[PDB]
Amino acid sequence: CGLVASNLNLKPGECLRVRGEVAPDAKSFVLNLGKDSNNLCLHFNPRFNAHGDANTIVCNSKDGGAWGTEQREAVFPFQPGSVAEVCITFDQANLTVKLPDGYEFKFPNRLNLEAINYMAADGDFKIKCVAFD
Amino acid sequence: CGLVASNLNLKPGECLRVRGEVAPDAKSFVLNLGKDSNNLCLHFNPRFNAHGDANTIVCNSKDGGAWGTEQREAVFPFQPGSVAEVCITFDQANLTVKLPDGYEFKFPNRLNLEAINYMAADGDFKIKCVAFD
Ligand SMILES: CCCO[C@@H]1O[C@H](CO)[C@@H](O[C@@H]2O[C@H](CO)[C@H](O)[C@H](OCc3cn(Cc4cccc(C#CCN)c4)nn3)[C@H]2O)[C@H](O)[C@H]1NC(C)=O
Ligand SMILES: CCCO[C@@H]1O[C@H](CO)[C@@H](O[C@@H]2O[C@H](CO)[C@H](O)[C@H](OCc3cn(Cc4cccc(C#CCN)c4)nn3)[C@H]2O)[C@H](O)[C@H]1NC(C)=O
Repeated sequence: CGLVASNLNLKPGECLRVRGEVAPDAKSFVLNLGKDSNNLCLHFNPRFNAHGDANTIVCNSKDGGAWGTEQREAVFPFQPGSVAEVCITFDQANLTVKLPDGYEFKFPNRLNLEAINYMAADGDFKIKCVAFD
Repeated sequence: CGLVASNLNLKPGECLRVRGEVAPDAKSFVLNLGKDSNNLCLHFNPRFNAHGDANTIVCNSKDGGAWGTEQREAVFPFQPGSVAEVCITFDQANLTVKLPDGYEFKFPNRLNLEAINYMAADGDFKIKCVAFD
């Protein structure tokens, strides 16, 4: 299990940046953002080869323990064995996820959080740097 | 109150780099490192004006909830209302803390930790970036 951070106090409009190494044999990794492990405004899960999925980003929310409706993106700007940076902001409507290779997408903000206080990383991504603008 | 991180998986010789903002009205800040919140190999407490100390770094350990004996350092390269970087590494014998302006000091590794998994900030220092070398 990877880096867990709490008390982040990330306010709307502020940018969370995470840079890490994707393993040469990576199958998937996860970056969870929210209030705590049961309350995630973003579960961000690039799947290189996991759960039957190939090169697909899976996103979801979790509210009071309950997973929301999953959504898949259609661009996969990650490569095993390379460094990748992810930048996330939010407002009350949406989280904006900025990825490598110019790609950006929005994910609806389905929870009611004043700030993002919790990050957790897991899977085949070694975190090298985290910046809170 | 400040950032709390766990599962850092810092190993001997690896560098933990923490950059942050020293508050304009700064009186004291803390970085705690260790196994968990009850087992600290380093409580790093620059005191601008706090607990009877002026411009003094106080260091301590905490072992199973019990504070150790404080050590007072000889240098103070911090200023209120500035950005500062601290770099920490450790080995079997000591932690090495590198400070602004080319200062450094050693603090004994009293707990004989082989890994640092926990970091917490408090006080008048706002963490802006954390990096792992
Ligand atoms: C048409 C029916 C199909 O329905 C399927 O139903 C599954 C749930 O039963 C979904 O799967 C869940 O989907 C959820 C979001 O919605 C979540 O991703 C969740 O995982 C949580 C989780 C697990 N982990 C641990 C971890 C993770 C990755 C690496 C490692 C490692 C390693 C070595 N270093 C460890 N962290 N978070 C996942 O299991 C499938 O998507 C879904 N497929 C679809 C809908 O087409
Ligand atoms: C004078 C005679 C008596 O002797 C004093 O006795 C005190 C208590 O035992 C020692 O002080 C304790 O020293 C310990 C290390 O040994 C620890 O630093 C501990 O603080 C734990 C702590 C508290 N926080 C929270 C936090 C952090 C920074 C900012 C704020 C704020 C604010 C807005 N008001 C809050 N994080 N860690 C400290 O209280 C003094 O050194 C000592 N002085 C001496 C012996 O000469």
